[PDB]
Amino acid sequence: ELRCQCIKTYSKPFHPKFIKELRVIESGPHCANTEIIVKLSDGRELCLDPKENWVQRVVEKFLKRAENS
Repeated sequence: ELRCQCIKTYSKPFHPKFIKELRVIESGPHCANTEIIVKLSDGRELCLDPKENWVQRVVEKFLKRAENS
């Protein structure tokens, strides 16, 4: 069981295209709260907090449209 990889998420907002890899983690017994995860192209790793409207909007601005997943 892998608990939330980020005890403290990103509260400050930031532009999404900088993120080179935006992958979110689902919730379960390991962690009831959902946790987002991104990897800035500069070589940084910051988990986002879905409590804000910018983190959920940033995820849609990056994962917008539906392809096949």
